[PDB]
Amino acid sequence: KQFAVIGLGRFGLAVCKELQDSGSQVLAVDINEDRVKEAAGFVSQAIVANCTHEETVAELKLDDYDMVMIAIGADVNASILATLIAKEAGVKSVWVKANDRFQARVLQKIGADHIIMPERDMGIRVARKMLD
Amino acid sequence: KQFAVIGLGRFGLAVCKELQDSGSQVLAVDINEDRVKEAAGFVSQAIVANCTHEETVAELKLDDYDMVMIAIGADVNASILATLIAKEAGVKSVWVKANDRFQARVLQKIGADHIIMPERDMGIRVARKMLD
Amino acid sequence: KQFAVIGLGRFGLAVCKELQDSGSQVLAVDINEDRVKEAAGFVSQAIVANCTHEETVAELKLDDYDMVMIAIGADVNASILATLIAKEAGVKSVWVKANDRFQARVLQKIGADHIIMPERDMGIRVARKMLD
Amino acid sequence: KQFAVIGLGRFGLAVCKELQDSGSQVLAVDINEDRVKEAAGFVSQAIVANCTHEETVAELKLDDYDMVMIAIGADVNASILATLIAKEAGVKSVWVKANDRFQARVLQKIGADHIIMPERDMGIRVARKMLDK
Amino acid sequence: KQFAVIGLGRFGLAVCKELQDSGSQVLAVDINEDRVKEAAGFVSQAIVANCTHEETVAELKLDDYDMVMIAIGADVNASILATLIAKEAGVKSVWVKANDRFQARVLQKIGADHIIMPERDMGIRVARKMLD
Amino acid sequence: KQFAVIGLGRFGLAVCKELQDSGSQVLAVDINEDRVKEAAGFVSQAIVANCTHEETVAELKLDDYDMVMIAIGADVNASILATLIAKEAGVKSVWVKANDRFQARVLQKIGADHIIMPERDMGIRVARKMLD
Amino acid sequence: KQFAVIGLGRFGLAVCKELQDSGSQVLAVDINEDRVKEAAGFVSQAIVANCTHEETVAELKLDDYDMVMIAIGADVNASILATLIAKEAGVKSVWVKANDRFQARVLQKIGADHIIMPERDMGIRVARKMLD
Amino acid sequence: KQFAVIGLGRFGLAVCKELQDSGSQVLAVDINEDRVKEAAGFVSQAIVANCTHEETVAELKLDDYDMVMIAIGADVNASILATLIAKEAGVKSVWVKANDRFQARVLQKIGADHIIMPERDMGIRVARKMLDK
Ligand SMILES: Nc1ncnc2c1ncn2[C@@H]1O[C@H](COP(=O)(O)OP(=O)(O)O)[C@@H](O)[C@H]1O
Ligand SMILES: Nc1ncnc2c1ncn2[C@@H]1O[C@H](COP(=O)(O)OP(=O)(O)O)[C@@H](O)[C@H]1O
Ligand SMILES: Nc1ncnc2c1ncn2[C@@H]1O[C@H](COP(=O)(O)OP(=O)(O)O)[C@@H](O)[C@H]1O
Ligand SMILES: Nc1ncnc2c1ncn2[C@@H]1O[C@H](COP(=O)(O)OP(=O)(O)O)[C@@H](O)[C@H]1O
Ligand SMILES: Nc1ncnc2c1ncn2[C@@H]1O[C@H](COP(=O)(O)OP(=O)(O)O)[C@@H](O)[C@H]1O
Ligand SMILES: Nc1ncnc2c1ncn2[C@@H]1O[C@H](COP(=O)(O)OP(=O)(O)O)[C@@H](O)[C@H]1O
Ligand SMILES: Nc1ncnc2c1ncn2[C@@H]1O[C@H](COP(=O)(O)OP(=O)(O)O)[C@@H](O)[C@H]1O
Ligand SMILES: Nc1ncnc2c1ncn2[C@@H]1O[C@H](COP(=O)(O)OP(=O)(O)O)[C@@H](O)[C@H]1O
Ligand SMILES: [Mg+2]
Ligand SMILES: [Mg+2]
Ligand SMILES: [Mg+2]
Ligand SMILES: [Mg+2]
Ligand SMILES: [Mg+2]
Ligand SMILES: [Mg+2]
Ligand SMILES: [Mg+2]
Ligand SMILES: [Mg+2]
Repeated sequence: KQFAVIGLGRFGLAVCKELQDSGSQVLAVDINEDRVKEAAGFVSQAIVANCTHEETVAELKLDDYDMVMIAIGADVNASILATLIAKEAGVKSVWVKANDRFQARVLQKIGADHIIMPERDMGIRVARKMLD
Repeated sequence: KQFAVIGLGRFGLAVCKELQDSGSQVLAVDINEDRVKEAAGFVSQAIVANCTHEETVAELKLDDYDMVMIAIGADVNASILATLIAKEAGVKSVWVKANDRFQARVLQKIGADHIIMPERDMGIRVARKMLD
Repeated sequence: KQFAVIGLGRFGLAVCKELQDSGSQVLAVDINEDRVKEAAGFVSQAIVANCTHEETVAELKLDDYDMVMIAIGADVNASILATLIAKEAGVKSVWVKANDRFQARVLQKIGADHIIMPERDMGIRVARKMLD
Repeated sequence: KQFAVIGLGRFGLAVCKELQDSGSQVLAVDINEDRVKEAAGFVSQAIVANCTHEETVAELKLDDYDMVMIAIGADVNASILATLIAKEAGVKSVWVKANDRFQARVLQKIGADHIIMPERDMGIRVARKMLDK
Repeated sequence: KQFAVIGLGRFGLAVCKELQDSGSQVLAVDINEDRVKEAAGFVSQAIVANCTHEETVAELKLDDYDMVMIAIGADVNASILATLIAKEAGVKSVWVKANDRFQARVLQKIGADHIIMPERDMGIRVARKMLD
Repeated sequence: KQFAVIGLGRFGLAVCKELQDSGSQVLAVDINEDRVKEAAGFVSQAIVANCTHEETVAELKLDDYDMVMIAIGADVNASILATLIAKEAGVKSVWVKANDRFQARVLQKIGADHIIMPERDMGIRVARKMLD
Repeated sequence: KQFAVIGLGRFGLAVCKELQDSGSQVLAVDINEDRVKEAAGFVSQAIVANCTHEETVAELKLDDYDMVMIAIGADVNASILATLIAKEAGVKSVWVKANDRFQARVLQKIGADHIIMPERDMGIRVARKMLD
Repeated sequence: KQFAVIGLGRFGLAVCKELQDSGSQVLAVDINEDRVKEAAGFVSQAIVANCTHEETVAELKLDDYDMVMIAIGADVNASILATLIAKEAGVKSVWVKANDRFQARVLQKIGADHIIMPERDMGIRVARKMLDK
């Protein structure tokens, strides 16, 4: 029912668009004000914040959210540190988007419940679409 | 049951791996010899070729393959050129991976039959997966 | 007659100077404010704008003008994007300068109405001039 | 009608293709062998040579040719040097392609009879086509 | 006194040369072979290995060593992965070199016992030397 | 005591913060205005200047300061140039940060009094620290 | 007695300084204002002008000057064009500095009386000083 | 007399040709094999080597040659490193080419014996020659 999306790039904005269209509460958070404004029309609440900051994550009651999506791709350290801070905050399920295999390995060892690699996973999906 | 995959990045090798795992015969083509070498381990046949060159595509006989997947991600110019050359060669079905919506619309004008945007499509898929 | 010329390099400023000398009112658009300044001296109206942006092109009201000339030479990606946005804007006639045969074919697929290859067309003209 | 084209670029090939179709003899010269092979099937004679080499220009006997077209654009210094050597060789009329206004100013002082600026010249022609279309 | 040093850059080789001069057993591990050859003259044992490989770290048997120094600076992700792999292997104390504050905070969160930032720490020590 | 620190990277700002915390007046000089602003909060006086410029250094009056620390790390040419200009300006004690053994020897020839290698010296220090 | 120097780079300024020491009138002219100010204290008259401008060269009566030195190095086209304009200006003796062998070929044919190639010419003398 | 010239640009190849034309044996060293091949035509021995590397310079035995000319122009870092390594090797006389006054002063501190500025010294000579003195 209630979801949080951290990082509002192309991937995260798509997650927010689908989640809200399905009829759920989505807290969209991105350090960049332009993307938060872009996603403000779609999501229930759009907040400009740095999720690498521990006190900001404490203030945003992410432990109350059923699922938290971390969609930071460019800076691997940002995604790893956001995952660590979210896990320390008490978030039970953390979904993290990873662009590289080393990042996926690190995130798996940290404790992310779901690691999403968009290029490989769509590779498999479109291969299955081509087969049938 | 014969497919051609152009570009052997994370998406292209994932489509090849899945297509060859499902029994189909894949021709992997890329300009980077390292990725052609790593794909040649499992693909039916792997070729180091430039797919933006008209005569090279004629040598590859891409018109024989029922589906041609173009997975050139970083070089949008190369992706557009490869789609144009494949369409003018006589390929019935051309699937193209596009990074952004503008490239997707240009590819729609070119004649690409299926256009895959990995980030947005994974956003939609992951949102549906988290919903239920 | 109202004309819009996008890109003010050697070809774009030559088309504007000819169009305005012939008594026509031309709009000169370029991202380089330096080149917009020379045009503003003799051009009915000169604007510093990015013509690959959909909202910017909507602001320019290019659909009012009879013909839109896109003279972006070095950046082929910008030329393709500008032609696509102009066609999507709703301009009746688009003339695009293309420095490559492949770019010309892509622009034909996009929807450009007249495509000028200055080097090849000038070569044909010079050959005809020497013959006669 | 006997012509010579030096520099088989995009501009150079366009001149070579149009000249042969009418039925005039064309000599195509380019330093790069690959471009010479491209015009080999579109000209009377295609020769790989360096046209800034003074002795080579003498061997080609460019003074026999009615018109010579120098179509070197990327290196401004070669086009200026080739123009001077062609003029010293005794060629009556030399047509030179200039990409920049600074290059065209030098070529006028050098003695080129016709300076072609494809971007500026096609800009005027295209605008006149827009006027009456 | 038995030590292990991972990464044989300028910093790592300096820790290996001081440790060997003081008379203690040092294991020098580096992915690059010629740096291993450079350090082989000093250390008791120099091994060319990849320390982001779990099985390789298991074969190296690092839990015997009193202290393990991870001195990988250029790629932050490799340093984080090696640190967490060594922690999972059962190393009692892990000392990690960090070049950035983001890397240092990530390493602090993942469980590094000592984080060394050579620029900041040497800055403090040099200022103290200047004072007296 | 008055100290001048040139270059405000990780090493230079650490020396300034340590020097100023002990009651000494520090002059912080850098070409990057962002780091000069960051240092200006706690540094007695901060100046945006190019210290390879010999006329600029005369304006800074570096001859007055007891010790001049040059902490230019990435630009080695700027490091030797600043050391040379400081020596020619009549500075009694010049401390220079060097990133390589070859740069250190050139700085010794120039006239630097103390040369600090952050990676090598901190490596020796941590090697001693683990032993004891 | 009376000389003119066009271009006040490192080479041109060196000519002006030595010419003044022998008690000769020198007209130092350069497009860049800063370089003219440097030679203002070393020449009889220092003028900021563009010597590529034909009318400007007409005003600066260079035909009265015994020798004119063109010392433009970076832009090959300016030195060639300035040399020609000086020839129509009536300058009997024109000395031109050339940095490349191809430029020295053009300058010889256009009529430069003396072509100076500082690297090649200094190469010959330094060898002679080494021999004796 | 045996000379060593490091760097085979315009200045370096001009010094080698004059030193070999005067009957002396020159060792031309450069990292660019293309320029080493050009010098190998007339110099006694030409070697492709990196002269900022201590072991490489020890292999060249530069201490044998009485004069070593370092003619690295664009890379000031390489010029300074080569001067330092040649001086440490034990070369009695090191001549270095410098582009600016700051590089020249650094090379003076390094230990270069003669420092040549091509532009400034050529300007001085051109002034003297125009003065006809
Ligand atoms: N510390 C952070 N806190 C919150 N959002 C962040 C943080 N760091 C980056 N982001 C956001 O995550 C988004 C994902 O970035 P990225 O994957 O590079 O998408 P894009 O390639 O479109 O920029 C960025 O737009 C950025 O604004
Ligand atoms: N003209 C071309 N012809 C064939 N393959 C190409 C061409 N241009 C790029 N490629 C390949 O397409 C692959 C996908 O590109 P890229 O997205 O950069 O890789 P990744 O998916 O790893 O990010 C690259 O590995 C590249 O080698
Ligand atoms: N997105 C854009 N919108 C408008 N003008 C553009 C855009 N991108 C490039 N231009 C301009 O279009 C012109 C293309 O000409 P170009 O070939 O770059 O220069 P020239 O013809 O002078 O050699 C330039 O003035 C360039 O700045
Ligand atoms: N010295 C020379 N003699 C003869 N031909 C030359 C010489 N230098 C250049 N050329 C030719 O002139 C042609 C000009 O091509 P150009 O259009 O400038 O190349 P590009 O299309 O890469 O810009 C080149 O194809 C080149 O082969
Ligand atoms: N996966 C790995 N396993 C072991 N050693 C590694 C690994 N990755 C990098 N290294 C080593 O760590 C060292 C880090 O040194 P670095 O700080 O990069 O020195 P420099 O900055 O001079 O390159 C490198 O010498 C490299 O060989
Ligand atoms: N010529 C110069 N004059 C003054 N400061 C300089 C000069 N060149 C570089 N610096 C400064 O020295 C600082 C240290 O450089 P660098 O090592 O690149 O940064 P960091 O130490 O943060 O990695 C830089 O912040 C830079 O602004
Ligand atoms: N058209 C011109 N008229 C006068 N002086 C010029 C002109 N073009 C260049 N110069 C000057 O000629 C000098 C030659 O400098 P040059 O060696 O080309 O460049 P740099 O100063 O970067 O070394 C410069 O001081 C430059 O300002
Ligand atoms: N580390 C090095 N060891 C030996 N030779 C070098 C080194 N670095 C540069 N050189 C050579 O010094 C020569 C000086 O060339 P440069 O001055 O850049 O070109 P030019 O002399 O044509 O202006 C270059 O040809 C280069 O190959
Ligand atoms: Mg994104
Ligand atoms: Mg990919
Ligand atoms: Mg143009
Ligand atoms: Mg061409
Ligand atoms: Mg290192
Ligand atoms: Mg630093
Ligand atoms: Mg200069
Ligand atoms: Mg040189």
